Amino acid sequence: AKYLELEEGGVIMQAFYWDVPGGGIWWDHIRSKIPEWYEAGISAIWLPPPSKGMSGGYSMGYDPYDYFDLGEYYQKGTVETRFGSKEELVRLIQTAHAYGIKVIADVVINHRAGGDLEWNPFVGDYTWTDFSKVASGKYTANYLDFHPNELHCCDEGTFGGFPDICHHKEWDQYWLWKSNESYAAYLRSIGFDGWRFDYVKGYGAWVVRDWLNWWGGWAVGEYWDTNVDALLSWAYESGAKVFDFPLYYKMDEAFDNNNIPALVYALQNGQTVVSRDPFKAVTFVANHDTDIIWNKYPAYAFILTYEGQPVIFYRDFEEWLNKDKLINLIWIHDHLAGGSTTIVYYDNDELIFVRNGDSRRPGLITYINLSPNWVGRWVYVPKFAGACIHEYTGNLGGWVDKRVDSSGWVYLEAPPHDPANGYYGYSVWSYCGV
Ligand SMILES: [Ca+2]
Ligand SMILES: [Zn+2]
Ligand SMILES: [Zn+2]
Ligand SMILES: [Zn+2]
Ligand SMILES: [Zn+2]
Ligand SMILES: [Zn+2]
Ligand SMILES: [Zn+2]
Repeated sequence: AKYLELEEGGVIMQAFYWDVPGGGIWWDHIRSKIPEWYEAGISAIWLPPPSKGMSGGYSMGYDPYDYFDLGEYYQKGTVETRFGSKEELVRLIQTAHAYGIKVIADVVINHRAGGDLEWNPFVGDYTWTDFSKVASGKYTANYLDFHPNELHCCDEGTFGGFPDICHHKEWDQYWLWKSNESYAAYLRSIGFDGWRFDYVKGYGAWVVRDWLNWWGGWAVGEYWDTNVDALLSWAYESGAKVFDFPLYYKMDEAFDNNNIPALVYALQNGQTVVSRDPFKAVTFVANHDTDIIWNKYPAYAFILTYEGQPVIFYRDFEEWLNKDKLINLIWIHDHLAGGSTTIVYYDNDELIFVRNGDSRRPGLITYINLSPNWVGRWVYVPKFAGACIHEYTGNLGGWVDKRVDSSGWVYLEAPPHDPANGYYGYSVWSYCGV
């Protein structure tokens, strides 16, 4: 990482989206992007499930068939996965590490797919639970490894009618994380540093907790719910972070409907993970499963200058949004956005807050404007009294410096929110000369 490292709360890039171009070109494509992302300040990349899926060439990895086939055996109609070959993935990992960029594996262990029809004694009918033909010959399995079985019928949850893995069985524990021949062992052996656990509401937190006890590494769980209490409960029990879906929805409530107050209220009344425990919050503006925020500039300006650990969605960075503004925000996040937060001003369409700084980052002032006009405000920010502050985004159309005299008062300006015309709706300030 050029600036902050992953464990230091550096910015993360979700290096994919739903239905990325197939043909096994993804691993090499992302690898060609490491140099640029390195210079941009990306500290880690989150890659899609790497194992051969039931849908083979069309698989996004969430319907894993042969865990130990990272695109190396002809199976399910293809040698490479939709993303590429095992060597291409390994090479991608190595290139990332050459630049100090960490790699996060998307771990899909709630369900499995592509098994052969097999008569099931616990259901009284045929189920696709026969995984004895796995080309890798590793972690084979049958109905006993899925619900229902002689242990219990069900667990926390299921998904898309796919065989639901029973992590309580020793065979399954051994093959997934409890041994040096385990899936976790394999992923690590090729260089994966951290983990992103898929659909964790489908099984117990004890699974992630033990996985982590064995391998460690940065970890986040996809616990999709709006109840902060449930998310933090799982976070603490598993030992991992959680995606801040609560913040996600509140940002949409605010930024997409001129309702900044809804976000302020949420942040103040612990209605988001980040406002409760910032060390457990992995923030985002969009992911491959959901993308409801249309006013993404104020959104990115917020997760990249506010507390928490931000994730940049590939499609926003490499397709839909102005890359330079995001790169600029990444720089601001790693150099200025530190410390506690103080809300300075807010109304229906404006939000101004101060980051008081930490030992590495001086702090800053974020001014988000959702209105269609240029705005200005006299704000009291004693944190910057006696200093020269500079607007770091360039969103004001030019180089703007201002003196915050001893008084602590300063007139701050923000551009209109009209991204369709190049006005992004936000300005970020901090001491001049950083
Ligand atoms: Ca389950
Ligand atoms: Zn290839
Ligand atoms: Zn079970
Ligand atoms: Zn999910
Ligand atoms: Zn929206
Ligand atoms: Zn790029
Ligand atoms: Zn206003």
